[PDB]
Amino acid sequence: AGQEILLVEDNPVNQTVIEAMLRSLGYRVTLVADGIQAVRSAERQRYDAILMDCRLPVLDGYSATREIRAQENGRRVPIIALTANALQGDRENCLQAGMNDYLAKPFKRAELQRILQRWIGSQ
Ligand SMILES: [Ca+2]
Repeated sequence: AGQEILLVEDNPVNQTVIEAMLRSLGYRVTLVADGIQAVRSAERQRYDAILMDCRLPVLDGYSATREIRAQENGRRVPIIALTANALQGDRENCLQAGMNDYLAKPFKRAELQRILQRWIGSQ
């Protein structure tokens, strides 16, 4: 049970931690580890929200997000960027792709809770 979150995160410990935080807030989680599978996973299912890590192994968050936004169900799904480098490049790249919001790493469980409730708490 719970709204379905697509988590796009390549680092193993962040996968562990963020998937656990999401499940601790009642969410279902689908984990992908790069931009390309994020694009596929978003075109094959309607998520309630997508958490897009900015820096990924092969296809980064900017390009992945532009691809999802060009899908007819992807035009409108909330996409929240995860950034460790807002002022070291991500505001000049990832964050311009058509995000609803962003979360700065390292982030608290409460901060994750508050950004998701903002975007999908009313629906
Ligand atoms: Ca990363």
